Amino acid sequence: PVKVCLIFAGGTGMNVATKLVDLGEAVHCFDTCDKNVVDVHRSVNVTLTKGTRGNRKVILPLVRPQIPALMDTIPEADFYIVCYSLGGGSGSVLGPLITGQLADRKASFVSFVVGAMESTDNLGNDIDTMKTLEAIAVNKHLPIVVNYVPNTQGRSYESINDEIAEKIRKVVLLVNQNHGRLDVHDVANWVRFTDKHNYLIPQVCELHIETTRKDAENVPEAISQLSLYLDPSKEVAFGTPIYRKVGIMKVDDLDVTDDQIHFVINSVGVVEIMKTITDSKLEMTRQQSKFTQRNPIIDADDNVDEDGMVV
Amino acid sequence: TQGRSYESINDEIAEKIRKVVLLVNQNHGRLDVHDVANWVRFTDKHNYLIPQVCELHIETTRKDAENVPEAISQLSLYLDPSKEVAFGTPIYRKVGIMKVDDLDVTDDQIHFVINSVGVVEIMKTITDSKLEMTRQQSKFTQRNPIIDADDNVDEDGMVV
Amino acid sequence: PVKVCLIFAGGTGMNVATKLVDLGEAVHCFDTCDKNVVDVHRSVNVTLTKGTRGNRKVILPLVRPQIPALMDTIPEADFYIVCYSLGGGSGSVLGPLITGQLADRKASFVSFVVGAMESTDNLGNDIDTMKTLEAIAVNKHLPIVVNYVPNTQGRSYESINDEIAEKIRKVVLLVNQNHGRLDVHDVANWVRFTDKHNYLIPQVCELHIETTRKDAENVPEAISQLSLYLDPSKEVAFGTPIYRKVGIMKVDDLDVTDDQIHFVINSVGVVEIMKTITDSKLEMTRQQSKFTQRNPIIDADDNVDEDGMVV
Ligand SMILES: Nc1nc2c(ncn2[C@@H]2O[C@H](COP(=O)(O)OP(=O)(O)O)[C@@H](O)[C@H]2O)c(=O)[nH]1
Ligand SMILES: Nc1nc2c(ncn2[C@@H]2O[C@H](COP(=O)(O)OP(=O)(O)O)[C@@H](O)[C@H]2O)c(=O)[nH]1
Ligand SMILES: [Mg+2]
Ligand SMILES: [Mg+2]
Repeated sequence: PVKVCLIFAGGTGMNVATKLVDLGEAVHCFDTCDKNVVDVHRSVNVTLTKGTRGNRKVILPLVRPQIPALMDTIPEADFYIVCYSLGGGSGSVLGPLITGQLADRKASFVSFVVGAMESTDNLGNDIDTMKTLEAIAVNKHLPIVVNYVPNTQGRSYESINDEIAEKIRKVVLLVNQNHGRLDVHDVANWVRFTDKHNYLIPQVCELHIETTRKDAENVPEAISQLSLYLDPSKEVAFGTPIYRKVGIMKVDDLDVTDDQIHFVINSVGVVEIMKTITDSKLEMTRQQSKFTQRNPIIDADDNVDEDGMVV
Repeated sequence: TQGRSYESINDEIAEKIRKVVLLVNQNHGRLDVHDVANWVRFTDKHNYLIPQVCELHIETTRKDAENVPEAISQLSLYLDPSKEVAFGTPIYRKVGIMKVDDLDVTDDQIHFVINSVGVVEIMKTITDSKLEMTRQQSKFTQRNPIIDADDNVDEDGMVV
Repeated sequence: PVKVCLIFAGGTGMNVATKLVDLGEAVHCFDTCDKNVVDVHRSVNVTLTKGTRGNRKVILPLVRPQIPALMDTIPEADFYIVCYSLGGGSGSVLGPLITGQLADRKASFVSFVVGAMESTDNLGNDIDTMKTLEAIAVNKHLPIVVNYVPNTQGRSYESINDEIAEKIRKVVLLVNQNHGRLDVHDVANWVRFTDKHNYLIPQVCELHIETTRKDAENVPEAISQLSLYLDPSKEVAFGTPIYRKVGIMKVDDLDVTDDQIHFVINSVGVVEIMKTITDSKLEMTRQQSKFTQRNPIIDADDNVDEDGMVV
């Protein structure tokens, strides 16, 4: 198995992938067409589904039978990262289907998902995709751990994509197997926390990636925590998580970007996130909903034929 | 404590202060200035103990005083010397006999018990309480800026 | 320093000032002409800018170099109150410039600002002036705390001005330094809350001035709270603000108008306010926008000369 396999789906996933092409063979991209394929993608894996050239209900029956074929192109790995938009038609279908397959592999993985906010279609898709991940968490009895990134009004997709790529790199660093005290089994039991803590409920959880003790301590109701420290003198057993582990980073590890990084999983935060999306959409729809069309310009007097022709 | 007036709390504190003023009024049988000093400065003679923040508990029954956990140093005042009972397990213990003509004598017995294995919880309650409150106020999410890179903003932030 | 200095700008500010002339020397008025100067103003300070006899972009370059001169006429004070319309050309420029200068003094102050609603010009100005205050909050790293008063349809400017003057008096009372338990430093740390709470973001905040516990508790996401009580038995530590202080008013204080007054600062309320203005203007513009001029009454046949003369 490789150390980590990175999986990207849909346009948003393709776009984020462009920022991670230096990871090469470890990167696997999937989409239903080539609208988002650019030259830099030659450096990574790209697979497009057949017969599929925004509506998830339409895309699902077309792509479902192809999933096994997609999975054969994804090597066995010690950890996976999955990335896509919750709000489109392709990423939000391919992403969760592949995620279900990773759960069947008994894999350790996290996802980076975008809350798209443009339209009621985006918002509806966001809701259905979050519900999808919840259903998968239940059906596979496994936490589905996601770093949720909302497209906040006024912020460029470029900016958001940059932030996501930088977080993905921290996870790639986390799982690089080069830290003192930190095992592949330690990582597995961090993210698959219900395996050994059977009294906990598998569900959609959030991943919070923080670079200070203060920010990490402020994650509410933390369930499972992993901390990396460059200066082992700064290690402090803070917070109240059920599961906690620490790794010591190496100063000659060129990928070490920060002095300490905390990866905190909780789940009592997704609620609000969803509420904000529902409330925001409601307000927007209310302004556009409150409509009142005018009366028909044609009366029962006009002679209209079967094609609606009035001659 | 939530819901209690500062007036009420202040009244309670003043009444406790008066009991300490009474304690140290130097008019009690058997009780020295040195006895008081060695009660509160207990590490002076008990060098194996650790100086740290300790709590003072001021109780008017044997039962309440006995319920102070891990008592370190204890001073008891009694008006009725027949009621003196050497209770508890403190490291240091002293008794004074109050005088019935002492007009400041408010209670029949008063126990001043010092311990330190109680401050912890107190702090925890404050940290936990604040955390919960902050969590409700923290979980915030501001909206996007109402100004875009399109607007011409000058050094004072003026948009004309 | 004086206890409080009151600053009024533009026509609306001048108009509100007329109701506060009893405060005399403490009142300082500024405008670009004398259209709003009346006899009662003799009782207060009035300064008119030079060479300036509705368009903020036009007024700004004229008045900017004069600000230092205006500031020299404003005494050092322990607290300031600033008042102007967001929707005109003069108040909405002088007001924020002076506000910026007060921030440079490291001053404690609040503003009373009017949301003007007559026209798309008013509404555009309202938006740009709110954005101005936000930019100032950021640039000076200080909350810019305003009591926002919209000119609601059908309500007289007289009525609105009366309400503003009565609120200003409550703030004058608040900062009169005659209350038990309440310091000048307490007031400063209430309104300049980011000074000691560095994890908070300086931005435009609203000031809510309420005379019941119930109304004050209903301010959403309260940040910083100051309560005055005449009956100290009624003091209740309600709400969830980050900062809270109480003062006890004196029954022989002739300025004591109410039994309890709560001054609550939040910021998750300005949004809606702005939305209402944008939505309202949009609807109005839509009705006036949907226009369709007629064809030119002149054809390429007419002999038109350089001055457009057809002889
Ligand atoms: N953060 C981010 N959001 C995007 C990007 N592209 C599109 N979006 C948002 O995500 C939604 C789904 O787009 P996309 O991922 O291309 O859809 P899909 O190809 O059907 O999976 C769009 O409607 C946008 O709101 C991107 O590059 N970054
Ligand atoms: N509440 C209130 N609003 C006013 C008053 N006078 C004008 N307005 C509104 O505020 C806008 C700006 O007027 P004004 O303050 O005189 O403009 P400025 O002198 O250029 O600052 C007007 O277009 C009106 O909509 C007033 O006395 N009270
Ligand atoms: Mg697409
Ligand atoms: Mg004017």
